[PDB]
Formats: sequence, structure tokens, C-alpha cells
Amino acid sequence: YQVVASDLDGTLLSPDHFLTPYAKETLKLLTARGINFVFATGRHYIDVGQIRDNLGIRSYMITSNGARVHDSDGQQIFAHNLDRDIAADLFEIVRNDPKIVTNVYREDEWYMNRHRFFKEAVFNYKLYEPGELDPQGISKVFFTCEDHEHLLPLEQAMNARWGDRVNVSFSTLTCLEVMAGGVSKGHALEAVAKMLGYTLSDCIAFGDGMNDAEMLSMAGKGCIMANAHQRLKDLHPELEVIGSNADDAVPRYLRKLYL
Ligand SMILES: [Ca+2]
Repeated sequence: YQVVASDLDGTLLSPDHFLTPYAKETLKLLTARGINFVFATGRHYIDVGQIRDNLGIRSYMITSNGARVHDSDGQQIFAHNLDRDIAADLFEIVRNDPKIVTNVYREDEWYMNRHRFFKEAVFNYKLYEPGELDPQGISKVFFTCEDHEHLLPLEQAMNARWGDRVNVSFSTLTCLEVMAGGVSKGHALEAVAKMLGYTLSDCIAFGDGMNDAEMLSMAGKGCIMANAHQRLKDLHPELEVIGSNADDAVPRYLRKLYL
């Protein structure tokens, strides 16, 4: 596989959200052998600044679950946003639910409907009142709620409401995310593979969340983390389940496969 695609949190990153020296060295060893790396996250691009400064290699960066792609120079290749009418509705769909907080990534800004490491980028929220947020430039809307079971009926209602026009995915149990239809880490990986002169068949992917499901099944080879959500394991039982990110399972798997 000429292209290695990996999710960050819960996948390549340690349980303490760090890139280990072992993992950094693995990226260098495979880069020296002509292997390409693509990192895919639900995070905003500003929120992966410290990670990209510590990778040690030049790589394509998929952020906001495939709504954005940047090259190694920080140049935004594409921005695939939510349709204006859908973004406008998502801003207010659960305004009056005290259990849910509505979050929005609009371009380089983070908005929140109401109030819910030292070398990390400054990335804060602004508050928005009904109607005071522009529904253009929306990479994603995400609903945060401590009660996972309370988010499940909201996932169903939005899928039934918009169908193909949205991609609804959980990241954590407490974060239900909405991107434009046709936008996912998998669809962005396919686009990036083509930029590199390859196809999905040339890709091996690693992930642990529902926002990795398309990426793991579309890639030539998909690996599910041992620490992954059970719903991901249940949806794709045909995929290999590897070790935990606590063991640095991804770089160890790569060294065993390539070196
Ligand atoms: Ca993850």
C-alpha cells in the first residue's frame, strides 16, 4: 500500500493525545521508503496545528471529517460545506434542548449556541443567538450531550429529514456530527489518493469511530482499533481489529507490514 491513512484521536495518537517518538520514527522510516501519509480527523485544521508541527513529514491533512483538505504547506485544497438551508436548520434544530449544545465550524471560527495543552493553538468558541449566525462556510455542525442515548433519536430524525443531503456520524458517544452529503474521511481519502496519483486500492486505513466507517470500508485495507466503539466493530465485522492505541498498535502494525 503506497498510501497510509490514519485517524488521529484514539488511533495514531496515544491515550494521552500525543504522537510518541516511536510513531514519529515510524512515519520517517516509511517516508524514506516512498510511502505517503494522509491524516484524517474530525478536528478543525487550527486544532491540529501542534500535531502537524510534530509529524516530522510532509502529508495531506483531512479535517472536519473530510469537509476540508490541506496540503503540507497549509494551503486549503478544497472546502466542501453543508447546503445553506440545512446549515440554517441545524443551527436551531435543538435550540431549546437543555441537554444538547449545538456547535458550528464556520470557516476558521467555532460557534456555540450556549455555554456547555500549553503549546496548543488558541481555538475558542463564540456564542450565537437564533438567526445571528451566517449559514455559509459551514464545514460541520456537531451536537454535544453527556447522555449518549439522548443523541440517538436526533441521529435518526436528521437522517430521515435530509437523507443523501447530509452525512450524520457520531465521533465520541457524546458528539453527534453533521457534514454535507458525500463528505466523509473516506470520500476525502479517495480525493487525496487521486491527488497523489493513486486509488482507494492503494490505501490502508486506521480508525476507531463511526466517522471512520466510510474510510475503513472504502480503503483497500481497513483496520479497526481494539479501543474502537463497538458500533463500528458491529457495522463492519469483515474488517481486521488490531491492538489498542495504548500499545502504539498503528506504528507497530506498519513496521511489521513494511519493515
Ligand atoms: Ca477517532
